[PDB]
Amino acid sequence: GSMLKLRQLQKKKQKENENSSSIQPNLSAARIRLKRDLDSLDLPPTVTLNVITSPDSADRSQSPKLEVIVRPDEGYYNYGSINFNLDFNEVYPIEPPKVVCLKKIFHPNIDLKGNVCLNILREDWSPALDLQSIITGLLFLFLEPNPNDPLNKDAAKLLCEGEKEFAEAVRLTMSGGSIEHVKYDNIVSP
Repeated sequence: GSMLKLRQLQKKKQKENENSSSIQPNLSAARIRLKRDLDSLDLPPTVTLNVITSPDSADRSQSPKLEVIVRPDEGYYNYGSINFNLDFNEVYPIEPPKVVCLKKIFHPNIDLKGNVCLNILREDWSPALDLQSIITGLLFLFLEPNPNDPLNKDAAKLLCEGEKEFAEAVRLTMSGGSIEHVKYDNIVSP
């Protein structure tokens, strides 16, 4: 670094503290942009969203966090409920939120750790994309699963092995059943 940058950072922190003590603190660029994305949402009935931690806080340390619940009404995963946490850092929209799947599910593009392989989250991310895009992308994973980004090799294999086969494996796992020796969550309630 440089002594100047040092001094500049320290003045900035001072300003940040001042701002957090005002009534009605100014929100960071990242939080203002997330509010705008949230205010502009146009969700289909198959997707519901819960604000867990709001971009409305002035608390730098409390990252905004959303829960997104996908309940497809068609396709292999019809009527299953798959929820995701979306965690935003102060660098949105330059970086997209971190997305974590909160259920063990049998899907080629999601691993057992909750990692989700969705192109717009990395190689195809642009700051001109928005929360609506991410959410639509998560939905589309269940409407058109792709065996070509195989985080879960068993699911990727079965999808290639035909539709009746994959359909029944998905129905079993969504009801809490096991494939090979891994147990999946029951996500079919109601």
